[PDB]
Amino acid sequence: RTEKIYIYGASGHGLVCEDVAKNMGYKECIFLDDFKGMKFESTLPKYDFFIAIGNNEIRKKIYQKISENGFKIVNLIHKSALISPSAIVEENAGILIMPYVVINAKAKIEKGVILNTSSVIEHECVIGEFSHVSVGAKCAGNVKIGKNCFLGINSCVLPNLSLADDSILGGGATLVKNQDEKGVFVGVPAKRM
Amino acid sequence: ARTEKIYIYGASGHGLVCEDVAKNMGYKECIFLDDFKGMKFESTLPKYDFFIAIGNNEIRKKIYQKISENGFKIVNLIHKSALISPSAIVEENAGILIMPYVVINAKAKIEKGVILNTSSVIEHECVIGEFSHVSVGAKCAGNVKIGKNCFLGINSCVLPNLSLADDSILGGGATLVKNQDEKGVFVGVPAKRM
Amino acid sequence: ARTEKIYIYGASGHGLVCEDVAKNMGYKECIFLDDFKGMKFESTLPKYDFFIAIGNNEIRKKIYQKISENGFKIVNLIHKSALISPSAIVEENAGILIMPYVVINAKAKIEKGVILNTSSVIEHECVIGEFSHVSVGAKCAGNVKIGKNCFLGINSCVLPNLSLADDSILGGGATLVKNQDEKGVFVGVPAKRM
Ligand SMILES: CC(=O)SCCNC(=O)CCNC(=O)[C@@H](O)C(C)(C)COP(=O)(O)OP(=O)(O)OC[C@@H]1O[C@@H](n2cnc3c(N)ncnc32)[C@H](O)[C@@H]1OP(=O)(O)O
Ligand SMILES: CC(=O)SCCNC(=O)CCNC(=O)[C@@H](O)C(C)(C)COP(=O)(O)OP(=O)(O)OC[C@@H]1O[C@@H](n2cnc3c(N)ncnc32)[C@H](O)[C@@H]1OP(=O)(O)O
Ligand SMILES: CC(=O)SCCNC(=O)CCNC(=O)[C@H](O)C(C)(C)COP(=O)(O)OP(=O)(O)OC[C@H]1O[C@@H](n2cnc3c(N)ncnc32)[C@H](O)[C@@H]1OP(=O)(O)O
Repeated sequence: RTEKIYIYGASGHGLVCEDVAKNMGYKECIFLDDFKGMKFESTLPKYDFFIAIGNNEIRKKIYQKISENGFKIVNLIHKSALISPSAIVEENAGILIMPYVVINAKAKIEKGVILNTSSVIEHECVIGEFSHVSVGAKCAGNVKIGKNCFLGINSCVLPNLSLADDSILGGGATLVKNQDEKGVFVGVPAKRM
Repeated sequence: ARTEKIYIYGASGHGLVCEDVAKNMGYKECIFLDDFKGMKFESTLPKYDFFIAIGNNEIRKKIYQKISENGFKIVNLIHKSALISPSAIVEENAGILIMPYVVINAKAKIEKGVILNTSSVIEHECVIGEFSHVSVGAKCAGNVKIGKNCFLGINSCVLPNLSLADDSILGGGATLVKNQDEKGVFVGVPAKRM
Repeated sequence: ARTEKIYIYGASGHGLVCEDVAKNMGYKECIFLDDFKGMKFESTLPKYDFFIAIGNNEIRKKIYQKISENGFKIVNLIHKSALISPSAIVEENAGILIMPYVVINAKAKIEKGVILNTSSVIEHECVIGEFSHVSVGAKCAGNVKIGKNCFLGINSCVLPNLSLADDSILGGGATLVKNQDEKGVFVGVPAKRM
């Protein structure tokens, strides 16, 4: 790791990422935000980089842009996250792992994923690239979450289920059936909106 | 700074868990006070640190007031496993309970007399109003405003940018998806006025 | 005479997570057993500690009985990050699984063969009946009595002072708000008999 880190995103999401970065031992966070702070330039000095954008589509776009412009996009992983030695977390892939997250045996976390505070990824899950597993959201064993999915605060998915790319599981929702097409699912049990 | 002994007002279940937190913090001895079930509070007691171990928000506030008005220091009991952002604000010596594995993120503010129960989460920029109770596993998303004397039940949650009126109850397992500026009892997914 | 090896009965996903707990506790070698050629339980297996990593409550109980009756020790696998009150009672050498970041508060009792899965919470004074399974993130409020062989689904919860009949299922995401002394399957917020 370098001593400094760029945090793209001047917002509460950025601040939380900065806290994780400090936890990992980064000495200084340099914020950039083209809307809300200091504008990025492709001629900035090369330090470790992180994309603290909550929106999955925007995060992917900026990830591609920054990754093209030469920067290494590290993972920010809080020291209190518990990760099985047999779990797979893509290295240097802009993944955020917040405090008290647990990732169990043989689960796979793809690039650009957010695992937010106290979320749980059970054994043998696959969490697709640029997905956001929100605060307290829990995936049971063998759950496959598609690319760019959003699992809302305190939501959950029962074992052996799949959620299609680009889907939203609402805050508090309990998914009890496979979903092979994109949707927005809310309620206990979760149903299409 | 902390005294060797602490008086815990509340000889109950809530009292037992507070005692565990106090021991976690390093207190050597906990002395229970309870006006109905054991040793009585008296204004003449030595000035040891105090805590109000009463779950009921209204009663906790009444007792907090009585104790503080008698010149006793009501400390915070904060489990060592709680993770608190350096930019979060937790009111000092304000009878706040922070249970194990609680997380409080950047710029969140926790006011006097609040309970943050086991494994609750207070996300960035929240304000948790005085004498509120955020129950076990209850989670507030970013920029949530919880009113004074509110009660968020077990495993409940509030979506981002929302406000809950003073003196409201969010039921166990409830998911608040809309602002509520009129107090009430809200239950279900999504949370509806009862 | 160093204790290094453990048999884990159940070569499944549940087996893998049990192995990670055992290795967290400092076991060096995990020997999986299951009903497949070359790895079956046998009466004359060399004696090492056992654990039964079977999620199904009824089968777990049956295998527990068999291994126990062969004079073997069925240990508890308890992750070091679990927080257990000094006044809580967890039955010793009783095949109990306690996963990462579980909290068990003052005076709660955990009976033999129980599973407390990742990030579950057992509040003060609960009684969790033998061979019950409290799933990932499921939370029992204070003084809750869970019957034998119960299953509390992912992110379910039970409100304070409630009792759940032996052999019941609380569905994933369900919030139990009333006593159930007749067994059944209870789903939704609030939980209703299926
Ligand atoms: C910082 C972190 O990472 S943690 C928190 C992160 N964020 C979240 O969890 C937010 C997740 N988003 C949501 O839950 C949802 O509001 C969404 C995406 C399901 C729906 O969004 P929108 O379509 O904008 O819904 P909107 O607020 O306009 O409400 C339409 C409604 O559907 C209902 N509804 C909205 N969200 C939910 C929900 N989570 N559960 C149940 N019902 C819901 C509303 O009650 C309203 O119903 P009505 O027609 O009776 O008025
Ligand atoms: C130690 C800790 O911090 S963790 C645990 C802390 N404590 C809690 O979480 C308890 C929170 N309390 C509750 O959720 C609720 O029972 C309250 C406050 C919303 C309502 O309490 P009461 O008014 O006494 O409700 P009561 O039990 O009489 O039930 C009336 C009911 O509304 C329903 N109901 C009660 N609570 C809920 C709930 N949380 N969600 C959905 N429905 C509910 C009941 O099923 C019954 O409906 P019915 O008319 O169909 O029979
Ligand atoms: C590793 C861990 O320990 S974490 C994961 C642990 N495992 C779990 O949490 C699984 C818990 N199991 C469940 O919740 C269940 O689905 C049960 C036991 C409630 C029901 O199981 P089944 O009877 O097989 O339900 P099935 O999937 O056939 O669905 C029957 C229906 O009830 C509904 N349903 C199923 N589960 C639930 C639930 N948890 N909440 C609300 N409704 C539900 C379905 O939507 C369907 O309704 P429909 O008639 O409109 O189609």
